[PDB]
Amino acid sequence: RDWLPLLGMPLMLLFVQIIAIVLVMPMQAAGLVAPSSVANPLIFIGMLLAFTLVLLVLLRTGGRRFIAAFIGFALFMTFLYIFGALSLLALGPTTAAAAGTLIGAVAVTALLYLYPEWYVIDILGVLISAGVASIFGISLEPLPVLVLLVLLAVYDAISVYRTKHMITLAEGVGAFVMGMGDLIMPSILVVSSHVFLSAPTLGAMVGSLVGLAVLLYFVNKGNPQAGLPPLNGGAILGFLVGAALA
Amino acid sequence: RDWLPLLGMPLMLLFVQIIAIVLVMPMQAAGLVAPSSVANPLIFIGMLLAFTLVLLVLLRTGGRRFIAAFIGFALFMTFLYIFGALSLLALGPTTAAAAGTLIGAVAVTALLYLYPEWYVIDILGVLISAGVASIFGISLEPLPVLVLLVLLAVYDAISVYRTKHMITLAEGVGAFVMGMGDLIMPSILVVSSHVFLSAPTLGAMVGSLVGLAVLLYFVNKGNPQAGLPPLNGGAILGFLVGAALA
Amino acid sequence: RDWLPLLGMPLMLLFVQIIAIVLVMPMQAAGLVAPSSVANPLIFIGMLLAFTLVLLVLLRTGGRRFIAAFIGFALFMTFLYIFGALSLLALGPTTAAAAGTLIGAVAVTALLYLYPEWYVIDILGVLISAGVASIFGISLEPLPVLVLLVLLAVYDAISVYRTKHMITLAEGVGAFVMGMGDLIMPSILVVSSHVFLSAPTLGAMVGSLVGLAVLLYFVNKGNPQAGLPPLNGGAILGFLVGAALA
Amino acid sequence: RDWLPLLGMPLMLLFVQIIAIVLVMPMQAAGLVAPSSVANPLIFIGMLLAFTLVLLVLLRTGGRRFIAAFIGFALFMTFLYIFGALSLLALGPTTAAAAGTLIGAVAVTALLYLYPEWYVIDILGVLISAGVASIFGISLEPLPVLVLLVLLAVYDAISVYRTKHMITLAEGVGAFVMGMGDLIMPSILVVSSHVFLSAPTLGAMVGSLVGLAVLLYFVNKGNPQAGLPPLNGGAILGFLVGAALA
Repeated sequence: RDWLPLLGMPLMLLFVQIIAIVLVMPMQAAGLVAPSSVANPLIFIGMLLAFTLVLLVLLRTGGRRFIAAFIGFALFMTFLYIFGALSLLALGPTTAAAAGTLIGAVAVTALLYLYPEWYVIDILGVLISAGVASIFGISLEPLPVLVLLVLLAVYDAISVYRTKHMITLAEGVGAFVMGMGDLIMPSILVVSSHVFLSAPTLGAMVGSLVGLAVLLYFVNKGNPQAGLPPLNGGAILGFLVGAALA
Repeated sequence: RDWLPLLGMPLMLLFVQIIAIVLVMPMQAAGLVAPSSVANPLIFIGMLLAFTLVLLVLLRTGGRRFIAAFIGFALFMTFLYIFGALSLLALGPTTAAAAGTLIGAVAVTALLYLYPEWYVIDILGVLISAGVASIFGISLEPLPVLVLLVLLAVYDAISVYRTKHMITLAEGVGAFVMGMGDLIMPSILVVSSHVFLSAPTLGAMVGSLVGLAVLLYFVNKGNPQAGLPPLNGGAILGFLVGAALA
Repeated sequence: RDWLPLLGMPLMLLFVQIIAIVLVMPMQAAGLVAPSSVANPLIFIGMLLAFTLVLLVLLRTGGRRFIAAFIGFALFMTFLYIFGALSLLALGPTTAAAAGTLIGAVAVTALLYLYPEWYVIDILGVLISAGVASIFGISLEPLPVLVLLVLLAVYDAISVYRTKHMITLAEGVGAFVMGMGDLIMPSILVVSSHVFLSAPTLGAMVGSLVGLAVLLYFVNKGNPQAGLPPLNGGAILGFLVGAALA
Repeated sequence: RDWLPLLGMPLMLLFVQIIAIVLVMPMQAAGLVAPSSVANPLIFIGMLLAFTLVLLVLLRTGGRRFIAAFIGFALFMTFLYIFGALSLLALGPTTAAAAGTLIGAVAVTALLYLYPEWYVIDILGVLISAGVASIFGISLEPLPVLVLLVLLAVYDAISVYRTKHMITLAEGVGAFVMGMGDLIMPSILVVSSHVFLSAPTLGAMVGSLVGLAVLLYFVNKGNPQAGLPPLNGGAILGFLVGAALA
């Protein structure tokens, strides 16, 4: 039957979760985190609005190749860190591993910059996203992850309903970032729980997959929905489900 | 005379003053304030100037929702500290207390964003406004509040007169910020006094009621007036009278 | 003959200098300065680029009254320090002195802002300008001042010449800030020499007045010249003239 | 015959390299560097991206002369450091030397600002370029220079190819900065080798002349090329041969 269309996307879910664990391991090799305080999520969001405010003021100060530059900087660094925990844990601190990541990251970013085959893009998106998922997963525990997840899920539902209101009223009464970004979102808990086949939060993984099933059903009808809340709600569901076992 | 129209505003005056005294109470529970020096107003002038400068560059980074984002943030934090101290007085440091604040705050801001009954707003404004009123009122003593108040009174009469003259000459010779904001102002002295039935600065409360009496009379006639000076001039009046008594 | 018109500039020269010495006095009551280092002039120029970049990004982030607001702050600070040293020297350490200053500065700025008679302006300009003049005069010694004056006389002469050429080429081959400001300029050497009727660098004052004799001679003619260099040149002249006595 | 045209560029290569070396010797006299670590390139890249971001936020904040200002700043400081170290070696810290630098730098930037003869500019450009060349060159050793240079050549090739494609697709399918800057590029490695007639990495210099040979050939044919890669590739070539030598 109809498999391939728009179903490699949850495949990217399972994947990013996976790659986030397999990256959980090599990642403690360089410190990271940041304390399982619940103020930690707030630090997150403060710095996130900061990050966005920054990205936007780059754009409005763009930037003929300079935008493409700055984001190249950010890239090459981030890839250097991926391959960093990867190789530099694997082959260890050796000269070989360090060249391995340097050359590794130069290679990759230069590829993605040179017009790939752009299903490639789905993969590097998977890599990176898993990366981020796993670090903020190693930064602190569920209880905060839970607060953050409920938090963002309600923000999404709020703004979605809001612009929707702007749509109904307007009569008479590149997106990939937000994508893989909110793909990471509820899998920070799939990591920060295993970081707390595997754990009982295989349940969180599948509960999250079901959250996506729900979403991808709601949206594939005319007039869309929130987005996060089915995902965070569902991942929190499947996870707190992974609690009856242990 | 006439009641409910534009007398719910002084309703909001006595209110926010009241709520600001009742908030005098729980607030020392997390410290706050701030030194009874008069050097506070000019640094204050500094920091409000910074804050407005900030709010504005937020706007210029709009930001279809990023505006609403950052300001929603600032708002919700402030609500969480409201319900926070609320909790740390009632149940005190308990886990339950902190959650009480979460749910409280979520309730409040998520409500306020989802288009309520918007007599709600005058109220939420009363809440927040009472928040700031009560803090800076708990922040240090009368005399500084007094000077700061004279200072601001002169800035308003200045700018208002400035632009008014600018209208008469030009022939040939969102507002709730400044609003509930100016509703807050003379309640700090009402607070910073009970902080210094209650204080003899119940008189400042009634004096504030006389300031609004004057303002809401004159402004309610064609061709407006200064604004602040009737309010602070009058509240400081009633206050220093309530100093002349006891 | 024609004396009084457009000869008030050297008059305010003599004036701003005089008031600058009378202001040399009260100022140590609150410190200021900043070591006679030859690196300090650059601290100055950097921080002026700071002040201007600030001033410009304020303007283009303007600013309904917010411009007039912010410059109201900066102004009022400056006035409170003027009357601060004035009174706190005059009335001495007393509380009374401090009030002398608030009452003073509020009075003054409220005035200048409420459409005075704006011959006021030349005087407040004399005050303020003299103030800044003496503060930085108290910041460090001659030798650095000498170099600094040469430098600014050159920025003036270069940019003047540059845009002049841009005028000869362009055919076929608020100013009050730079005013009272560059009026302050050559009098910082008249102060920091008074620290190295009175001193023998009265000569720098009249010699500088003669630099202006040159200047105000040229201005009233078609096709200008530099500006600073006749003044700083003339003041350094009068100063190294004032070297033979002491 | 065709001498002076587009063959003065390799002469300026040899020159900037030479002046970078003859200045290499005296330069360790005030510290410099920044540890032959490879984290140096990545932080660096950060700092150039930052510096440009800053320079730009100047530019759109022009600033009729404020632009010209800040860049005048950078200029005269840097010339004062050139003639600065120049003097602090010879007569040493004495007044004669430091005055020599000031006056020197005065001469130079004041000249270079007043519309020169602009073969002058190739010369002062050679000066400055040799300066920066020798500093980051004395800043630490090769292997980092190796990594950094590989990085820069690849980014250059990336953006050139990118916008080239961007040119072929739009059918139907002030410049001296990047100049003397990447003229410096392969001469830091020519320097970080004397900091490591002369060395056997005199070869890197002719390898660089071969890189420029290649480049001034390709580009001087209709439809240009990358730029860095011939230069860095070739200088690294001649250099690594001078490693096979010893």
